[PDB]
Amino acid sequence: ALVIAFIGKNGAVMAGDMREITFEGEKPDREKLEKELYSGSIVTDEEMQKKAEEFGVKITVADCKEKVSERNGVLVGEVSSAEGGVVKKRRLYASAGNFAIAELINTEMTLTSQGKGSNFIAFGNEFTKQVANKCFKDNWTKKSNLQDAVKILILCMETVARKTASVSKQFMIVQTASNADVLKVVEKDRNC
Amino acid sequence: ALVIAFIGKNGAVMAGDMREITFEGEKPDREKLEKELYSGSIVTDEEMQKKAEEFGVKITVADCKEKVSERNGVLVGEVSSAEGGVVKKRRLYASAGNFAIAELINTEMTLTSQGKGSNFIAFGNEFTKQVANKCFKDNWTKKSNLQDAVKILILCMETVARKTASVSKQFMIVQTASNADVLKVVEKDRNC
Repeated sequence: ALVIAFIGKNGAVMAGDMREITFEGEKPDREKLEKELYSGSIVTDEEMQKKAEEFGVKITVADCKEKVSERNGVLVGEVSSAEGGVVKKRRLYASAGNFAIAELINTEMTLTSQGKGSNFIAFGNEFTKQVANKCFKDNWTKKSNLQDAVKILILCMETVARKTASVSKQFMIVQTASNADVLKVVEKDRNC
Repeated sequence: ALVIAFIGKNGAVMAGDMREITFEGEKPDREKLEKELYSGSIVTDEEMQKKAEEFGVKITVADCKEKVSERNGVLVGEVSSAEGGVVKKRRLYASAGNFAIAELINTEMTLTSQGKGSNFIAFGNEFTKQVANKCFKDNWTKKSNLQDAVKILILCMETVARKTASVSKQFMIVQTASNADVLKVVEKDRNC
């Protein structure tokens, strides 16, 4: 689906949809259907289920996976793009000026990026990630601090609330005052 | 593994170990090994791994699954006794005087018990559940309110901290003042 964060001197903003989707049926079919939703081709949920009995899939939903959490002045988000055997997670930590992104298999944690400074990020299905990328330039100028960007995230969250079905229509957003050096959280998660 | 709660007029106490265990290898073997740990036959973790290369299993661990949580004056605990395809959860809600236990498959939530009044409960592997049952009578008299029982849980938590390896040596305990009518939490989880 999608979740997004922004990092700067003032603060950090992380917004995430709460939708998780369960796929049951011919696994070759599942990757045949999965294509179409990821590619972004439908939005209405009635136009979602339509196709499903065309291909053979039963698809339980609940728009309340808590895709971001606020552990201690750092905001954590995470996409469970599971696909089959077990677990395929993919998580971020952010604060004011500090930021990193990690890829999880099951228990195992693998990093992919870090550092300090200023950034805008998202994770998703290919399409959802693209639509956030549209909107962030849309409404973003360096002539903002946090405060505008916080609204930006909502429009973008609406924008793909609007134009898609892989993303829970309810969504949750959290903020930090703190330049917490997010680096530690990852080591604690690894000992865990 | 194990987690335990006590319910009375004053309050509720829920204590849970944080250990989750990952099983990799010949699935027929896994149920062959799983027997022995559940039955309770080992405690030291070096005497844990020993047997594993005897049978062919790689077993990643982390003693920090958050087996209980405090959502709003009600304490929730949950054993993920997964065994294979997907998810086999099993959860409780408790407060001061009110209590219920639900069985989860994946998304789906099934109840098994409810009501109001006074109780002592646990979930686990067969052995761990038994050892808590020992200890609760050990140190329990109706001539207690909460306050003793809160310590009881620790000894029992130590007692199977002690005498077993399926249970994380670190553990977490939470308490409520409130006779919150735990009933609505199950319905909220179902809409979710």
